[PDB]
Amino acid sequence: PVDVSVSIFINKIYGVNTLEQTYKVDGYIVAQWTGKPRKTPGDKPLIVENTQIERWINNGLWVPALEFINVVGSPDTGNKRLMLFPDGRVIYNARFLGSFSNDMDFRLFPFDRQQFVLELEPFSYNNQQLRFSDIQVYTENIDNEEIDEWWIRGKASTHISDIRYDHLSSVQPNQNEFSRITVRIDAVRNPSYYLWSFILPLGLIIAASWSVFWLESFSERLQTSFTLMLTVVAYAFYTSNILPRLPYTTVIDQMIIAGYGSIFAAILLIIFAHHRQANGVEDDLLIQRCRLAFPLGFLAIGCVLVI
Amino acid sequence: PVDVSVSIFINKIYGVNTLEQTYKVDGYIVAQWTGKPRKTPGDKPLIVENTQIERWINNGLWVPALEFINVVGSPDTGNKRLMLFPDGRVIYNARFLGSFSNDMDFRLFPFDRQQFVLELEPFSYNNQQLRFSDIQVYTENIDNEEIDEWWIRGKASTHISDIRYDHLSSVQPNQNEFSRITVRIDAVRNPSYYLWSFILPLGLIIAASWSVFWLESFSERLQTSFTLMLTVVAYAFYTSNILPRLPYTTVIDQMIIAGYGSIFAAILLIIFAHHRQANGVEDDLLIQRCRLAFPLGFLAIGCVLVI
Amino acid sequence: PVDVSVSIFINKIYGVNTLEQTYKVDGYIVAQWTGKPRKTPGDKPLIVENTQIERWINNGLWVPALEFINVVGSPDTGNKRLMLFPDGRVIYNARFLGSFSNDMDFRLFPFDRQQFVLELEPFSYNNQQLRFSDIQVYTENIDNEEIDEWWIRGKASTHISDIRYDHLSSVQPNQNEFSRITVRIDAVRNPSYYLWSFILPLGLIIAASWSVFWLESFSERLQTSFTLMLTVVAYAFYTSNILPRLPYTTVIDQMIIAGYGSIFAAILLIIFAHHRQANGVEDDLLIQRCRLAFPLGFLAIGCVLVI
Amino acid sequence: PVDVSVSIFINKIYGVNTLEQTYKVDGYIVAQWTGKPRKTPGDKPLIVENTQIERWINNGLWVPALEFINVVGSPDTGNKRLMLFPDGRVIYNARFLGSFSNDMDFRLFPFDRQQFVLELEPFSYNNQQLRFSDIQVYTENIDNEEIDEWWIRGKASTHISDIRYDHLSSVQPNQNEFSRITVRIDAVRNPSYYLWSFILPLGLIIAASWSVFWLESFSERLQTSFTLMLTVVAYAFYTSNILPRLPYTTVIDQMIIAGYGSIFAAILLIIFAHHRQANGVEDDLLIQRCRLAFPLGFLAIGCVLVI
Amino acid sequence: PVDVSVSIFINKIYGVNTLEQTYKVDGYIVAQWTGKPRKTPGDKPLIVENTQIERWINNGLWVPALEFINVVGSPDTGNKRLMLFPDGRVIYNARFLGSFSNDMDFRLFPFDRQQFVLELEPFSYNNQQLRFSDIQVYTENIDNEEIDEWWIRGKASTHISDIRYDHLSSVQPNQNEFSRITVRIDAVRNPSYYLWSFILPLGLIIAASWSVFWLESFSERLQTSFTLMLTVVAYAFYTSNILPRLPYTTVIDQMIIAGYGSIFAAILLIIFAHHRQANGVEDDLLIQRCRLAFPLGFLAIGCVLVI
Ligand SMILES: CCN(CC)CCN1C(=O)CN=C(c2ccccc2F)c2cc(Br)ccc21
Ligand SMILES: CCN(CC)CCN1C(=O)CN=C(c2ccccc2F)c2cc(Br)ccc21
Ligand SMILES: CCN(CC)CCN1C(=O)CN=C(c2ccccc2F)c2cc(Br)ccc21
Ligand SMILES: CCN(CC)CCN1C(=O)CN=C(c2ccccc2F)c2cc(Br)ccc21
Ligand SMILES: CCN(CC)CCN1C(=O)CN=C(c2ccccc2F)c2cc(Br)ccc21
Repeated sequence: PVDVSVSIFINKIYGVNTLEQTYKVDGYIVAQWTGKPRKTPGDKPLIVENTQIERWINNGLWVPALEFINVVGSPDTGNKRLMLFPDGRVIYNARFLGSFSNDMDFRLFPFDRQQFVLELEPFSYNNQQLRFSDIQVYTENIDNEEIDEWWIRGKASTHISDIRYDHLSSVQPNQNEFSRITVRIDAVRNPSYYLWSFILPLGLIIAASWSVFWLESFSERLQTSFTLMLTVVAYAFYTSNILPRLPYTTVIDQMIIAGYGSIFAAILLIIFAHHRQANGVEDDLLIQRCRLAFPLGFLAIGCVLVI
Repeated sequence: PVDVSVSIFINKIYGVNTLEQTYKVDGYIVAQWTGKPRKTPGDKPLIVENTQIERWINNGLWVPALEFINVVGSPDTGNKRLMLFPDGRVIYNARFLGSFSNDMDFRLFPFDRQQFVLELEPFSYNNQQLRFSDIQVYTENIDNEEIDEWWIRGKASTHISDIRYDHLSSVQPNQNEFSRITVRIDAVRNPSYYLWSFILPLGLIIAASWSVFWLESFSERLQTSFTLMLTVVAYAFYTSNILPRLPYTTVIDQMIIAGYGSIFAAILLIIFAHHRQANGVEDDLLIQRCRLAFPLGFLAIGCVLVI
Repeated sequence: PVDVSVSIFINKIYGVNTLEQTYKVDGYIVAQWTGKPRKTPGDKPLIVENTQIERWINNGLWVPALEFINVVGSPDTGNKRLMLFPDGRVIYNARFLGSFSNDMDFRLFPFDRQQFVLELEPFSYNNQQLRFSDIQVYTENIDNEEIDEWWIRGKASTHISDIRYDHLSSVQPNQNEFSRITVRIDAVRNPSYYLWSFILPLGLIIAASWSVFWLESFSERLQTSFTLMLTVVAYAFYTSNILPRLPYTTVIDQMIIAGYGSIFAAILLIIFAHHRQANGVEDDLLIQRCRLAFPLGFLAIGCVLVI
Repeated sequence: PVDVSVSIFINKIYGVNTLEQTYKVDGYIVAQWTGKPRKTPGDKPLIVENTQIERWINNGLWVPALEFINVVGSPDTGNKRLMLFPDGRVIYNARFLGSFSNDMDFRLFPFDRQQFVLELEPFSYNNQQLRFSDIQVYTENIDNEEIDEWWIRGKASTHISDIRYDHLSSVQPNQNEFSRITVRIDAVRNPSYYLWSFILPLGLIIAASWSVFWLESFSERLQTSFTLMLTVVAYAFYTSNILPRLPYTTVIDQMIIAGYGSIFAAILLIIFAHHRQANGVEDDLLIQRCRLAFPLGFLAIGCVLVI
Repeated sequence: PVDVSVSIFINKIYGVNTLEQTYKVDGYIVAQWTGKPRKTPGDKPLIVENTQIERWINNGLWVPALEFINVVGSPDTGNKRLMLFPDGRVIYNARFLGSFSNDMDFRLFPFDRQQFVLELEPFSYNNQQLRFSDIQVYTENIDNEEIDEWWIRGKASTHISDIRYDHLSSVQPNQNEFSRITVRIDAVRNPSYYLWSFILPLGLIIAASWSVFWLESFSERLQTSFTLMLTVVAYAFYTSNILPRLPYTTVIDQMIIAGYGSIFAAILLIIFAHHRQANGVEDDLLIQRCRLAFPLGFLAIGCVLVI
């Protein structure tokens, strides 16, 4: 079993695709394994760059193909390097950029708790042929959190484990176990933009929506709630066009539904106040003065949604 | 006839293009055929990776080109592997990512019933030269349905059949039959977002649209229906900008037309009530109180749309 | 002159770019020419796939480069195949995906009549060196027209002609004629979405725009036309955002201009009714009742759009 | 000094990127230079296509790399051709598609005057090594101007000049001059869409904005100007979403600012008319009837904007 | 230690991605190092272009891989050139286009201060193997500042430094230092578009928002502020759709929040004026005439935001 020491150097985690549950990762892979001793020019370790690496493999150099399990398609591999030592150790260094996938929950947006995962595994050689000895990640990202979209919390979580495939029958009997490196980087979304530019103005719309009961005439009370309805429609459109596309409702999306409900409940109460009478224009002095009845009731219903 | 055993491993089905009727599929193809016995180093099966596969074909290795019939262009092929056994059998393993096409009906959106199809067929060799012995699909997708956009129902449906091409005249007479693998994965769309953020608020708009008949003055009844008209225009824009682009009307699209119709029917009645008179301001004592006449009449028209 | 028999197999015509006048075509090219007799293994025709085709050309195989005249850049060529026969005939089969250009008129949108053209011509060899013997197209597209964006009407139109280039002076004197295959597939756009979701609601906006004259007060008649103006602005935005981008006005675009004109003509007449008086509040009992004068005048302008 | 005769064949100029100041050009490059006499099969000129061109260079064929100075990145090169003559002359023919850059002014949009420039220069060989003998452009574009976005005015402007680089010190002393071909194609933008769908309706908005003074009550005069303000906001959004993104204001953008100003000037005058009094509601007869004072005054300010 | 002289020629800095903190840079890299003296044909320096460069490396030419540290993925390399001199010196010239990353603060938008950075470093050879002797940048960009999106201040700031990597343990002990070239081009954003098309009209919206107190009736004062609220919602949407996407609020974004606050403060004051009474309709003659109280108070709060 060939012992391979891996080292991942994370440079940038960007471009989060909410619908595809994808994120772009730029970095470097450093794989090291000790092979048969070589006769390098002089005695110092020989360096093999990009094109020449392929030429050495053709001659007989064993360079194992290590695949990213969670990568979407094939990653953009930059500069390649092979450092061949006279004692036998071979070091493979290459820059990479790939789109990685992971199960991502954006239900409690914009207060997300997401972890960026990286999964490495040899494509052809099993645990008895190729084994991952040790792995260390270097996230050289520090300071200027208020400028970046995401706030990296942990240093990096690593786990080397043997993955067993079910496959059913096939040609390989017992040899069905592969060593896999799992890298996890926990992060929290910056809600400073969404709180001030989306939560705060929406809150004022719903608050001003309750000020419709302070009107004197029934015609005034009803016609204003139609403008109020149009304001939430105009805001729902403003939200959905800028906010990320998702197959489920978020906290901001739920606030919009609560806004529509608040206006529709007001529409029903304004009609009920004027028509549930004993003469014709007998507006219930208590139900017309619900200026404090459901506005605090909205806070009660709003806190039920949190539970 | 060379018997080839195929095995498809589905990893992710994402990125549904509604207009192009396309979907992205990430997975692995495993093709196995038994050839002439080889002399592998030692006696254990020899592994050939990526670049070296092309070198072996140049020497004389028969690797048949198996084409994806329903793929859009050329797929992104990842790591390639050739496992050559001393007994003869050859196993080809390669990761793939391609955009696949299939006839997709999105008429009853967001309650769609779609099946993701995969079609494999040899590009050059016919059924008498190359035959597909057996095929098995492994959809290792389970749990977290409420997070994913689509809900995979069935395990995977397979069908190996001989496809005969019409062509007319040409050079090949009887040899015009090819073995084809057809993989079908049935799925249902998650309507939780579209029901709460699009169906539910739209329903409230139409419900509040009928509350225009609770107004006393004709001037009030007419001017409010113009604001109501503008609300549906603002909503129709909010819908079409977020909803997928299609060459036919959906359930949500039909609801919008019903909204325009309900306001236009009101506009005609509000004019008729005030102008069809015996004195001048004689608003037909019963037609003006149609606060329950067409709102349930809309539901009756809404039940006719079920047919 | 080498006689080459071509056969095009159309799979999918999609992705129409209105501004660039481009459309994506997926299919197969089958070129056949009779050469010098060969000694194939055994006696059965030899099959050469992808990578190996390039190896045969290096040895001395003549494979002519046939260029798509109307293609935008270079097309995505899939699997390649060379079928070499012992009698001499050579068959080249390859899957292709390319963006093709043609003069496209979208003036009478959404009732467009467009033809998808394909132009094939040898890149280096003239009509005296390479001649196209015959060409046949196979459009294996049938049923489910209501699901597809475009409705293919004609089966396929083909034309082999000799194209003469002007060039002026140069090195080649008489040899300036090349054989060209021109494939034409006529299609009609599906107007079901645009008629119900764009033509029908817009018609109701203009129809409800003429209901402004049924108002009693001049203040009511003027203030409502400002809301009417805002409704067309909101609709013009809804139209232009979803509708394809073009450097000329369509039928739907012309309808929007007619809407703006109808409201502006109303604004002028409402002012003219109130102020062309003999006291101050002398509103013309016939011009204020133009409730039928210009609404049918709009229909007369609509009939002028036909001429 | 090698004399090279170049011939550019323009097929299509499309996809103008206003922010990047880029445009896509599809065509053919024909370069001719006389070399040492060759022994071609028979005596007729030998044709070398695509892959085989690289093989001939490896043997010792001198094919100079001619770079497009104003191209953005690397262009999409189609079919390549080398016509080797027994007398010595070598003709290089290749199809190209590239994104070209040029200093573009879109200040007086949609009535822009833009010229599409193409710059060719040898990448390695200077004017003493490689000289451009002559250049001729063939713009085979004619008729259907009303369908195309841009209207080509001139045939083609060509200029061969020696460009001297400053560089400072370096290794090359006197040898710092390179021959450069500059191709210029002048074109005027089709304003038919922008005049009818953007200039004309905007003009009606500002014209109807002045009709706010024809209202009787001060409350009516003020509340209507708020709807007028909202109409320009809705139009400014409709304009900016469809119109190209630029780092400077256009004629249409300036018209929008003039619209905001006209409404804000009206707001100030309506307040001043009512509050600058001697009793309370002493609305200045002349200042309230400014229905003709600033509407023509706007035309006077509008004429200053042109001159 | 090999002394390498580098020269960067900047052609265009465009396409600033605010969310990814990326910018596209087009230019040329000129690397020079003195090797072992060669024997070139004749005596003049030998030129090696594109494909042939790879052929020379295979034979034994040492061409070091110089990587762009801050580049996003792999850059689009154009034409490549190797000028081999008989005295020994080797000059590598190649055109490049890459997306470069740098820490970018867009908090005080549109009055941003940014610097475009370029970082070069050898991928395999350390400071003891490869050393950067000198670096000079040529920004041939001058005049037409009012047309370009950015105004460049300096010529080009350069800094050659030895970067030491932490790595921890590994195989390399002392040899962990690499020479790095840092290029900085300081720039200031052109705010002429954003000041006239976004700051100026928004200022008029807030200024006209304070004109709601000039209304006589309480019903008029309240209903108009709802239209005012809808105007800011329509403007907030117009702003966010055109303005760049960022994870933090800008000066323009803060102005929008101030607009919502000004209307909400007015809503509370209009309700307080009418309901805080001694009879019923006792509107406080001073608090209703706050037509000058908070409008200048808004300017005071506005001046605090600047500090
Ligand atoms: C020769 C026996 N073979 C079973 C077909 C070994 C296990 N195997 C494969 O050969 C095909 N490739 C893989 C495989 C190997 C590495 C990474 C991803 C894979 F799908 C595989 C996958 C699963 Br799930 C189950 C078995 C499996
Ligand atoms: C020599 C075998 N040949 C008869 C001439 C098979 C028929 N054929 C082609 O040769 C071109 N290529 C194909 C073809 C073959 C395999 C896969 C996809 C193809 F388009 C083809 C397509 C159709 Br539809 C009808 C016939 C057909
Ligand atoms: C050697 C003859 N040559 C003189 C330079 C003229 C033929 N020619 C070309 O060699 C470049 N390619 C083409 C050409 C060849 C095949 C298909 C399309 C083309 F534009 C061409 C086009 C025109 Br228009 C005029 C000349 C012409
Ligand atoms: C060969 C000697 N050399 C000086 C080291 C010539 C000058 N030169 C270059 O070598 C790099 N390439 C080029 C050069 C040549 C052709 C096309 C584009 C280029 F940047 C160049 C550009 C400028 Br500005 C100034 C000098 C210059
Ligand atoms: C054998 C010593 N080893 C240290 C782990 C080599 C140095 N190295 C790499 O091989 C991986 N690539 C790099 C590296 C090399 C060139 C440019 C950027 C890099 F991250 C690197 C980065 C850091 Br931080 C630390 C070590 C380091």
